[PDB]
Amino acid sequence: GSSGSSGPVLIVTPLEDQQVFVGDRVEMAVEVSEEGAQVMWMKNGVELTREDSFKARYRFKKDGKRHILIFSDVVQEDRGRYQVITNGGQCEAELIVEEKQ
Repeated sequence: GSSGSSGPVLIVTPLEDQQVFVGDRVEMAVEVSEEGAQVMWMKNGVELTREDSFKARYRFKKDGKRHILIFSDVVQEDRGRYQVITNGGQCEAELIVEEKQ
């Protein structure tokens, strides 16, 4: 925006390997160093655009310096590598999705 305040956005608390089962509640939260951060999520090398995506079922939640990614429904196909990238820092995680009994 206008000339006011700029700077890199370092990831205080990045993502971490999560072990869940198909059909559960997954919440990928991340702590940043700036509230209004333009953090971008990437899966298997795909920029998770923030536009009309009827296909997807996940919801975006911005709580200031924290970005959560709820997954109403998760499946084995959802298991990948969520690489978080920002204008200051980046990270990666491994979502382990296993089948139910």
